[PDB]
Amino acid sequence: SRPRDCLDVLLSGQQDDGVYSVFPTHYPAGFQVYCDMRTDGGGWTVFQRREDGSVNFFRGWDAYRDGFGRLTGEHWLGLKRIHALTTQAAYELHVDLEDFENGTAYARYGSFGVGLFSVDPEEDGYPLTVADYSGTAGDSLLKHSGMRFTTKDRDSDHSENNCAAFYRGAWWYRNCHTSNLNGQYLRGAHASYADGVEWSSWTGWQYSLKFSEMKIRPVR
Amino acid sequence: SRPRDCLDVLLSGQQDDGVYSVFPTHYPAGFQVYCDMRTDGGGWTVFQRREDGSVNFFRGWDAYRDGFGRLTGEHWLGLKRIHALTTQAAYELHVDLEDFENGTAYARYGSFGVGLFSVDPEEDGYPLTVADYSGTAGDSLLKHSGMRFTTKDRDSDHSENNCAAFYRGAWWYRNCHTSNLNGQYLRGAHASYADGVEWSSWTGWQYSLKFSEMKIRPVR
Amino acid sequence: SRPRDCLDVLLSGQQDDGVYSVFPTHYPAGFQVYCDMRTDGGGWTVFQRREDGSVNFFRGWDAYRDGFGRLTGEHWLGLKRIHALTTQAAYELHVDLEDFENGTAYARYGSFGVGLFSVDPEEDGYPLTVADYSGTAGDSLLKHSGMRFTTKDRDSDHSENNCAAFYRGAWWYRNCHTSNLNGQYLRGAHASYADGVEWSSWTGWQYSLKFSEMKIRPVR
Amino acid sequence: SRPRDCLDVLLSGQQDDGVYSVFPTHYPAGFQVYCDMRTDGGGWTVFQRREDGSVNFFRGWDAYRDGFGRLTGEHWLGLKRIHALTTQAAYELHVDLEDFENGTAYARYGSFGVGLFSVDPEEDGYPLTVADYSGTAGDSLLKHSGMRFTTKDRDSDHSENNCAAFYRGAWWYRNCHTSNLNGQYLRGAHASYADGVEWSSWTGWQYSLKFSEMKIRPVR
Ligand SMILES: CC(=O)N[C@H]1[C@@H](O)[C@H](O)[C@@H](CO)O[C@@H]1O
Ligand SMILES: CC(=O)N[C@H]1[C@@H](O)[C@H](O)[C@@H](CO)O[C@@H]1O
Ligand SMILES: CC(=O)N[C@H]1[C@@H](O)[C@H](O)[C@@H](CO)O[C@@H]1O
Ligand SMILES: CC(=O)N[C@H]1[C@@H](O)[C@H](O)[C@@H](CO)O[C@@H]1O
Ligand SMILES: *[C@@H]1O[C@H](CO)[C@@H](O)[C@H](O)[C@H]1NC(C)=O
Ligand SMILES: *[C@@H]1O[C@H](CO)[C@@H](O)[C@H](O)[C@H]1NC(C)=O
Ligand SMILES: *[C@@H]1O[C@H](CO)[C@@H](O)[C@H](O)[C@H]1NC(C)=O
Ligand SMILES: *[C@@H]1O[C@H](CO)[C@@H](O)[C@H](O)[C@H]1NC(C)=O
Ligand SMILES: [Ca+2]
Ligand SMILES: [Ca+2]
Ligand SMILES: [Ca+2]
Ligand SMILES: [Ca+2]
Repeated sequence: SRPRDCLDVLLSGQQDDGVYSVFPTHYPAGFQVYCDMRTDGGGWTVFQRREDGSVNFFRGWDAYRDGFGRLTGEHWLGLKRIHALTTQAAYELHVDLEDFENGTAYARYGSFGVGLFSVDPEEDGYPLTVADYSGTAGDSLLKHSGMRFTTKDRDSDHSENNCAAFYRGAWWYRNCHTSNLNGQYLRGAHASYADGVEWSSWTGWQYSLKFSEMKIRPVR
Repeated sequence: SRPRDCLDVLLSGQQDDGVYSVFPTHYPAGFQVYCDMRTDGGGWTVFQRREDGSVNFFRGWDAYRDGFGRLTGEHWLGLKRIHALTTQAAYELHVDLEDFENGTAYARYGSFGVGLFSVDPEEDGYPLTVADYSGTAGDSLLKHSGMRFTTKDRDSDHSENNCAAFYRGAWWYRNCHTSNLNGQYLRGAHASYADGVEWSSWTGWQYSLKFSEMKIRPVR
Repeated sequence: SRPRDCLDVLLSGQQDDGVYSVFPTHYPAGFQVYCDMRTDGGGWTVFQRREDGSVNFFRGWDAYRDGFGRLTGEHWLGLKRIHALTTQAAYELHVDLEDFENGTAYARYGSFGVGLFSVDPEEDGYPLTVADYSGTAGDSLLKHSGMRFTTKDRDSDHSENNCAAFYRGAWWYRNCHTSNLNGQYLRGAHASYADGVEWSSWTGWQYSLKFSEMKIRPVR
Repeated sequence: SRPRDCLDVLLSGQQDDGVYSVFPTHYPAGFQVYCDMRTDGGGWTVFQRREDGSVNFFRGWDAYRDGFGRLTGEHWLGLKRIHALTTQAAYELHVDLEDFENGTAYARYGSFGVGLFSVDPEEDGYPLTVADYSGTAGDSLLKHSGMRFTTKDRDSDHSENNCAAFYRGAWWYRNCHTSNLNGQYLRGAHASYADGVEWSSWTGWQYSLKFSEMKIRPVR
C-alpha cells in the first residue's frame, strides 16, 4: 500500500507503464510519478522528459525545486522529490535519448544521487553525485558529478557568468556542460552554441534532441 | 478510522448528512468536508455551495487554492483539497441547481478531475478534466474541460482580457464561459451580462441562481 | 502512544500535572501542551495562562496564530492548535481566575470551539463558539460567541475602531468586550478603562487580574 | 523501522558510524543525521561539527534554524531539528574538541535541551538548557544556560551590541560568551579577540580550535 518508488510498485504486481503513487521515506505524504515498467525489467521512476517542446524548461529556482509540466508528457519532477527518492536507497540512473532521425541511444550510471548528505538540500544546491557509466550514447554526465544545480536566477556554477542563462537551461553546471537536457527545444541542428537539448558525446554541441527521459531504479 | 472521502464515511455506517473528517491519499493530515448522504444513494463530498449570497466569492488565487467560507453554509473547499481528492481515485461530478421559483435541476458528469497529472497542480493552474454528461439542467461544463483555473489576479484563460474579472467570478474559463457558479450572487434576472451564478444551458446568461452545490463521488 | 488531548493522557495512566505530547486528528505531527490533571477530575488541556506579567500578550496576528510564551508559565497555545483540538471532538471550557487578594473564581462553559466549520480557519478569523455557562466568576464570554478573533493588526470586530488596539489585547471582540484575558497585566485596580486582564462579571472593568487559565476537556 | 535517534539506531543493530534516518516524535517526516557509534558505548546524534573551515558558519537566522553544511563534514543540523530531538526525551550533551597540536579534550553535560517548553521554539529563540558538567576540557557552556540563540541578524542576547556579529558566530550568547564553537575558523592562535572556534576553559580566548563536535544521547 506504500511503495517507496516505481520498483516497489512493479514488485507488488503493477506491470503497466503509467502514473502511480509512491511514498519516499522522508516524504510520507507521497506524490505521483510516471513509472517505466519495461526498460531492462522495468521499475524505473521518471523525473524528467522532453518529447515535443510543448513545455517551457527555461524556468527559475522554485520551479526546478517544486517541479513543473505533466507526468504524462514533458515534465521535471522537482529537485525536492528527486532528493527524497535518491537518499532513501542507492539508485542508478538511466537516460534514454532519441534524435529526429528516429535513432536512439542510452546512458546508464551505476550510482546517482542529489544532495545525498546535504543537511538542507535546497540551500546546499542539490549537489549531483553520479558515476559508473555504460551504454550507447556515450558519457556526458560524469564531469558534472559534484556540481550544484544552477538556474537562471541562482548561480552556483564554476563559470564567471551564469551557465543556465548562457546555455538557456537548468543543470548541475560546471563551466559549463557536456550535457544540457533541460535546454531549449530547438529541434535538431541549430546555429546557436550548445543551448538546446544536448548530449555532446552522442550528437555533439549543436543538435537539440527530440526526446530524452531521465529515470532511476534502486541499485540494490 | 481513516475514510478517504464521503463514500468511505457512508460505507462505514455514517448515514446522516453533515461534516466529517476525510484523509486523502496524498493529504494524510486530512481535513473536514460536508457529506451529502442522500443524493442517489449518498456518499458525495461537497466542494462548493451557494445558497444566500452571504459569502463573497470574488476572491483571489490564494483563497481559491486554500478554500473559504463555512462547511455548513456557502463555501469553496479549495483547489488543493479538490486536487487531493480527485487524484486518489476516479470520481464523477454531481451539480445541483435551484432558481428563485423553487425549481431545481442537476447535471451529472461521468468523470471529473483537477490537475490530475500536474507535477505541481498549483503552478499548472489546476486544469479541469470532465466528461460524460447526463441530467436535467443541460450541459454547461464540457466546453471548459482542459482549461486551467483563473482568478481576478491570475489569468490562465483563452481571452484577451481576464475572464474572472470580466464576469466577476473564478472558474476554468476558456473565452469565457457557459457556466459561472462562483459568480456574483445577483439574485435572479439581471441586466449585467453573464456575471452572476450562471448555468447557461438551463437558465441562460442573465439569471443568477439561488442555489448551487458541486460534489463528487468515486466512479468505481 | 498517541493521545489526542490531555484527557487521553490522563486516562492512559498519567496523573501528574505537567507537559505532555498530544496528537490532534488533523495535526498528526502533534505538539506539547500543559495538562491540568486535578480540576474536577482532571484531563484539561491548557491553552492560555497569565500569572505574573512576564510575557507580552499585546502581540499581532501571526503570534496568536502560532502561539507564544512557555508551557510552564504564561503562554498562548496558538489559534491553529486550539482549532485542531476543538474540532476533533465536543469540548467544554474551564476558566480559572484569581485576584490580587488571593481570592479565586471560575467559569465553566458546556460547549467551546474555534473555527469549528471554517474551511480555512485562519482566513475565517477563528470564530468563537461558546455556550452553557455555570460557575462562580459570572459569565463574561457568552456575548462573544460568534465573533472572529481580532488582533492589533487584523480587525474583524464590530467596532468602528480596532478593539484589540483600543483595549490593548487580542480577543473575539464584538464592540468591544465583557472579558479581555489577553489584555495588559496592569496588576489590580487601574485608571485606564477595561484594558487589563479583565473579567467584568467578577471584578469589573477596571481591575487587571493576577491569574487566569483557559483550558478544555472533551464534553463527551 | 522508526528509530527516534541514533541510540535507537544503535540498539536496533547498527554498529557503524555513518548517516542514518531518525524520526523524532513531533517531526514524523524524519531526517538524516550522522551517528557516532563509538563514544562511550555509542549512540550519539551529532548536530554540529567543525574540522577544516570549508563551510561558512557566519550565517543568519534562517540557516541556523534549517541547518547547513553536510552530514559527512562540517555542518549544523538546524535548531528546529535539535529542538525536535531534545524535547522528545531527556538528553545529555557530549562535546569533543581538538587543537592544532593533535591534542584533544571533551565536555559532557548531564542535561541538554533547546526550547524545551517554548510554545513556538523559533519565536522564543530556542532557549538553551544545560547543566551537570564533567570532563577534561573544562566547562565553557554553563553560563550560557537560559540564553536564547542569537545570530548576526536576530539579537536576543544580553549585550548592548550584537554578540553574534561582534564575535563572528552564532550562539546562546549572554554578554557575550565563554564558548563560541560556531565562530570563524581562524586556525589556532589569533590576534582578534574571542571570535574564532573558542572554548575558553581549555584553550583560552584567542585560539581557534581545529575540531569540534557536539552530539546528544538519551540520558535515560
Ligand atoms: C558547452 C560548454 O560548456 N562549453 C565550454 C567549452 O568547452 C567551450 O570550448 C567554450 C567556448 O567558449 O565555452 C565553454 O566554457
Ligand atoms: C459568457 C461568455 O463567455 N460569452 C462569450 C460569447 O458567447 C459572447 O457572445 C461574447 C459577447 O461579447 O462574450 C464572450 O466572449
Ligand atoms: C469594554 C467595552 O467594550 N465597553 C463598551 C461599552 O460597554 C462602554 O460603555 C463604551 C464606553 O465608551 O465602550 C464600549 O463600546
Ligand atoms: C568573550 C566575551 O564575551 N568577553 C566578555 C568579557 O569577558 C570581556 O572582558 C570583555 C572585554 O571587552 O568583552 C566581553 O563582554
Ligand atoms: C519515425 O517514427 C515514427 C513513429 O514513431 C513514424 O511515424 C515515422 O514515419 C518514422 N520516420 C520518420 C523519419 O519520422
Ligand atoms: C419555496 O420553498 C420554500 C421552502 O423551501 C417555501 O417557504 C416557499 O413558500 C416556496 N415558495 C416560494 C416561491 O418561495
Ligand atoms: C496569598 O497566597 C500566597 C501564596 O500563594 C501567600 O504567600 C500570601 O501570604 C497570601 N496572602 C497575600 C495577600 O499575598
Ligand atoms: C597529527 O595527526 C595526524 C593524523 O590525524 C598526523 O598525520 C600528523 O602527523 C600528526 N602530527 C601533527 C602535529 O600533525
Ligand atoms: Ca557563475
Ligand atoms: Ca486572459
Ligand atoms: Ca473594527
Ligand atoms: Ca544585544
